[PDB]
Amino acid sequence: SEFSQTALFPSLPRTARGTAVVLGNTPAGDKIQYCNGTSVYTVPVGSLTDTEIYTEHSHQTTVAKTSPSGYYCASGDVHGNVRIWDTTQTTHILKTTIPVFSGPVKDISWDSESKRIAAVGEGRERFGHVFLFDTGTSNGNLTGQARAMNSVDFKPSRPFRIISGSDDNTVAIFEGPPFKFKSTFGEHTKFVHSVRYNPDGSLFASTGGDGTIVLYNGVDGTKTGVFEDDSLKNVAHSGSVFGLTWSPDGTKIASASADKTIKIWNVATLKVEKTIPVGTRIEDQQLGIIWTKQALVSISANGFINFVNPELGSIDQVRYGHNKAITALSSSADGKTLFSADAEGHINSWDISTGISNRVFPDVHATMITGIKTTSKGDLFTVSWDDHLKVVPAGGSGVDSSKAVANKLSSQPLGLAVSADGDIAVAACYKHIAIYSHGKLTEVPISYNSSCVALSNDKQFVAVGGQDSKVHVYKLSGASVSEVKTIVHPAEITSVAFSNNGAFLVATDQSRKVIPYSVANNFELAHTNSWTFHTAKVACVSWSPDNVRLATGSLDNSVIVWNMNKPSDHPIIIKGAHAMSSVNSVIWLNETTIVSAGQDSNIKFWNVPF
Repeated sequence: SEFSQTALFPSLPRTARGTAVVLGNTPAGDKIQYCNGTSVYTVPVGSLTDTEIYTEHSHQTTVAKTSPSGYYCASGDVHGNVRIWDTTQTTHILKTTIPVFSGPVKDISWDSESKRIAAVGEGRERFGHVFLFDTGTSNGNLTGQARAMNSVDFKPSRPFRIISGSDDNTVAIFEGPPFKFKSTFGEHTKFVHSVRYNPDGSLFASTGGDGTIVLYNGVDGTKTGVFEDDSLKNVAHSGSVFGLTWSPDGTKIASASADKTIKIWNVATLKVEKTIPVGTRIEDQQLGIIWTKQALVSISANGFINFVNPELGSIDQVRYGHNKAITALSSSADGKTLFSADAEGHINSWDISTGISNRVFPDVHATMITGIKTTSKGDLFTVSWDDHLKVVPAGGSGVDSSKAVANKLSSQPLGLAVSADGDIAVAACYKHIAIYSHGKLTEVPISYNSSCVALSNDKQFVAVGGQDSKVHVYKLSGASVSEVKTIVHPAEITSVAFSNNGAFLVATDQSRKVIPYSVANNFELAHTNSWTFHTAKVACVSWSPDNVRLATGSLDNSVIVWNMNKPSDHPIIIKGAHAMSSVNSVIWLNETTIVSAGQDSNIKFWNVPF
C-alpha cells in the first residue's frame, strides 16, 4: 500500500566445490528453480527482473521441484524438511510440510500425477521416503541402498517405477505403488550423482564420479548402452559428472562435469555430438544442469548460470550476480548502472533498467569489500579487508580491474565516501582516516576506532562514526582535518550520510537509534523524537534526493523510510524487505525509488510514493 517492489536482480544458486546443484523447473519449462540461503528461487529464462522468491524454510535450502501440474512446489532443506506450497499466489500457502529424515534432502521427485513425492538424502533412520503430497501418508519403503541417496526420479509412465543413485556406488529401482525395493545395479564404481528418466519413461540414465554415463531400459533397469567420448578412454567425461538431463524430445542427453565442460550426446548413436567448454578455471567446473522445453541451463562452480545452445554447441548467455552476502552498492550519477560488491571480493555491474549483469574479472579483491563508489568519469573506487584502496578505470571492458591503482592502507577500511568526480576519497579505517586525492594517499592517525564515513557534497565536511560512540565531524582541506563537532551517542555509530544539499547529517548507532542533525544549527538535534523502530542493528542509511526523506537498512530484514518533516509520524516500514536477511546497503535512485541489497545476495528495487 505505502510501497511496492518493482524489480529483483536475484541471488545465484548456492554452490559447494565438488557438490551437485539440483535444479527444478516449471511445466512450460519457461522457468527454473534453485536455492541459496533459506530461499527457493523461481527464475524465468525470459525475464531478468521477475524472478520469484519463496523464503519460509528455517534451514538452508537444498533442492526444489515444481509439480507437473504446476500448482505446487516441493522444496527440501539441510534438516530433512520438505515443504509443499502453492506457487500460483503471492501467499504461497503451505499445503504440507514433513520431516522425511534427519539430514539434508539431496533430491526430490514428483510423480506424473502430481500425487506422490519421493525425497532422498542423508538420514539417520533412512536415506529416502515416498509419500502422498496432500496427506503426507507413506506410499512405500525406499530401503535398499547402504549410503546417502543423491538422486531420485519417478518413471513418468506406467508401470510406475522409482530410480535412485547413492554414495554406495549403486543405482536402485523400485516398483509400485506401494513402492518397494526391486533391484540394484552396479555399473558404476564411484558415487552416483544423477539418475533420470527420459520424457516417455522408456529409458533412464545414470552418471557420477567415475565419469561414465550408462543407459538402461526404463521398466526393468537392464543396461542397454554406455556413452563414451572417442577422445577419451572408455569414459564420457575426464572427471566427475554431477548431472545429466534429457532433451524434450528424448533424442539427446546433456551432462555437466567437473572437467569444465558440458557435452551433448546423441541417444541413438551413444556418441557425443558436441563438447562445450566453459573455461580453464576451477570456477568453470559444471555442477548441475537441466534441459527444459525452453532452455538448457548449466551451473558453474562459481554460481554463474550458463544458457547452452545445444545445436551450435556454444554458450548463448551467462547470468552473473552473487551467491555470497552483498556488502556494498553504488549507482552511476546518470542512474543507468549499479555496481554491487560482496563478502568475497566479487563485483558485478548491472543495467538498472534491464537487469543484465556483467562480472568484473579478474576480481579487484580476493576478500570482503566494505565500500564501492562509481564516479562521473567511470572510475570505480573500492576498499577491502585486504587493506587496500583501489581505483579501477572504466568502460574499456567496462572496468579493467587489470589496470586499477592499488594503495595499501595502514589499517582496515570499514567505510568509504568519494566525491562525485572522484577528486576526493575518504576511507574510515580502524586506526586512521585515509584520504586519497591527486594520486596520493594520506592517513591521519586517530585515537579512536572508526566504523563509517560520509563526505559532504560540497567536500567541506567529513563525518566519521566511531566505536567510541561518537560522531566526529571535521572540516577538510587537502588531507588536513579540523574537528568542528563531536556528537555523543548512547552506543557505537553504525552508519552515516549527509543530505545532498548539506542541510542534514544523519547517524545511526547500536542502540538502534536513527538521529539526524541540523548542519545549519551547528549539528544540533533536528528533532527530539526517537526514531527507534528497528528491532535489530541498523546497518546502512541513505538520503532521498529531496533532502527530506531518508532510508535505513537493518539486520531485522527491513528497510524503513523516514520523513524529516513529520518526525512524530510513524515511518514507512518495509517488513521483511529481505526475508531472513540483513539489509546491508540502500540507495535512493530518485525521490520515490530505492534499491536495497542484502546478506541474501538479492538486490531489490522499491517504489515508495510520497
